[PDB]
Amino acid sequence: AMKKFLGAYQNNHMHWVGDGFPVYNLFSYDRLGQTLSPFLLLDYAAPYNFSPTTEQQGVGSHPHRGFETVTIAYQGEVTHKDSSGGGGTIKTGDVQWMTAGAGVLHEEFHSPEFAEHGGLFEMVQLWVNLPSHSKMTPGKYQAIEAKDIPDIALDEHGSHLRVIAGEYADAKGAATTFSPLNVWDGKLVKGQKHTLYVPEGHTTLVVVLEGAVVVNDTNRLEGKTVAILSREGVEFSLNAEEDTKFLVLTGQPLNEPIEGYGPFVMNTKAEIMEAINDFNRGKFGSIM
Ligand SMILES: [Mg+2]
Ligand SMILES: [Mg+2]
Ligand SMILES: [Mn+2]
Repeated sequence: AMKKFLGAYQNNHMHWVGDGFPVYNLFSYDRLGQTLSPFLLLDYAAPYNFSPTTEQQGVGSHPHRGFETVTIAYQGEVTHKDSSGGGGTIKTGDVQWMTAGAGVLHEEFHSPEFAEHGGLFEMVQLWVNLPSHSKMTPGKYQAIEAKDIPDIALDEHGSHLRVIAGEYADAKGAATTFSPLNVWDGKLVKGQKHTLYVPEGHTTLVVVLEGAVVVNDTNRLEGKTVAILSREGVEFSLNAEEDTKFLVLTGQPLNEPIEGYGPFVMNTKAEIMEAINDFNRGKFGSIM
């Protein structure tokens, strides 16, 4: 059966994460909760011009525990570094699927190369929740280069879909996951229609970053919008009215409690108290 369109949320109000990430929060667990499971947050840095600088623009040392952060670079580049010495550089087209797990302390900022040359910066940061049993696993990185992400042509006019996680058209996602979920991104060219198939019972979010696309022939979505489709059903259609940059996020709902506070997302208030205590007492370390 067809998934039904339930509603949509458009945000045109930008806020700054540090001095390097001018983002539009498209969804948060704090407002929609379990409806988004397993997804927790989506921040979109729409194209923003940064002139050349000697400074490090971005966000300084901060902690995470209990979930994963996925950084997708569209224009410009992001360098990240943790206290454990690790980190790396996310170039245009690359993805970092970082599992914070038991904990990480890191900084995220424009790469030195991007800082030196300047230009438009565009990225998405998506937070993905972990099942309770997986939340305290050791933190780890998945640095995925643009050339390793399967890219599926949806038509003969330039529409495409990248399988960042999950599976589409027998193509396997580049990032491994702790629960069944899909993260697909791409571009739908004006005047082309596409039917997508999603697993029955999965949360299904259609994120329109830029452009205009009609869902199931009757609901038009503009840029900076997230649409929520019904969990019941396996298919929906997208028909572009303009060249559209999109994400499709689906996943098996975790059906576990969500207790969040700042950059910590756990299952209970007691676990949040432990995270606060661990961080405030300096147990996450420091970045030199
Ligand atoms: Mg096709
Ligand atoms: Mg430094
Ligand atoms: Mn972070």
